[PDB]
Amino acid sequence: ENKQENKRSFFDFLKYKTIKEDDLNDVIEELRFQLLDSDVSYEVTEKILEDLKNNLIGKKVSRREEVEEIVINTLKKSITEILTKNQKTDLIEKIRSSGKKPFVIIFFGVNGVGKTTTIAKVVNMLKKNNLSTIIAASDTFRAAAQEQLAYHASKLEVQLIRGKYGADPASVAFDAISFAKSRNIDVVLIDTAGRMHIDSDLVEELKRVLRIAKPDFRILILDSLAGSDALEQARHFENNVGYDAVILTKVDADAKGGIALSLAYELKKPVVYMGVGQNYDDLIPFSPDWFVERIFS
Ligand SMILES: Nc1nc2c(ncn2[C@@H]2O[C@H](COP(=O)(O)OP(=O)(O)O)[C@@H](O)[C@H]2O)c(=O)[nH]1
Repeated sequence: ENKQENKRSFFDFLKYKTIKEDDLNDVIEELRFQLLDSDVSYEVTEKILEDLKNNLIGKKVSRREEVEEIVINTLKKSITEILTKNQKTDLIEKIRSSGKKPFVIIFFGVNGVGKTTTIAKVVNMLKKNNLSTIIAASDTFRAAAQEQLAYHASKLEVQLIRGKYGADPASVAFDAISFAKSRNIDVVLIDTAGRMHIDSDLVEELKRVLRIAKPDFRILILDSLAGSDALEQARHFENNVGYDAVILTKVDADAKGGIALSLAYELKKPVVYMGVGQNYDDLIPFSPDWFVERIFS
């Protein structure tokens, strides 16, 4: 008798009321209050509310749950547009649906942003996806980074290619790529020179690594908490090197959700993964659900 109730459900159209702009006034102001409370910036708040008006005005609803369902689907869609720019995001399918014999990934970013840690996370995830990997340590003058990757490479049971201190960073990356060909390794991950500040020497070296290593995907690593410094790092790597995608680290330290969402709005490249902790598994695909849960209670 549950199919008899579903047939009855076809004849329930009289309770369906069309939403008028005037109907939205109060709830739009309450959503605004909560967004701003949850550290959502003004521009993102305005975009999100405008997308809510546009997705609601046409519609017919008969109860609060139907309204909530349009609101939630609209929120998840706006958040998706903010973070990914509606670009493809799955690195595994990127690698798998690609022709490249070893798939070469290069990583950019300044010091203390979490770059060596999320390379270990990327290694961890590709292992969980049955993809073999090696790391090329091409930050050859920051001997600290050499230690960090050496620990991770050992814990993760993965080969680390490294040179002498101060070695040609393009050699480390080139050698790692031939090593990966010879051993039929699926993916190469190249660490690049982390500094306190981008500068002219770093740019020339990155471009030399790029033209000699020929990577298939370039990822910038940004601290989701660093605000305008993060936007300044992204703009300088954009103008002088170019990259394809962003990984935001420390998103777990953004309690209310809006800080990383407000940063992403001003980024021009998609955010493809998010670091959410210090452990290897603390790497999640972009998820609108993450931001909806944090922003709203
Ligand atoms: N809470 C949190 N901490 C992180 C995350 N990613 C990195 N960190 C921490 O940030 C600090 C610096 O990271 P590290 O990989 O050494 O940065 P690097 O110098 O750029 O290579 C470390 O203590 C990391 O544990 C994250 O997603 N969440």
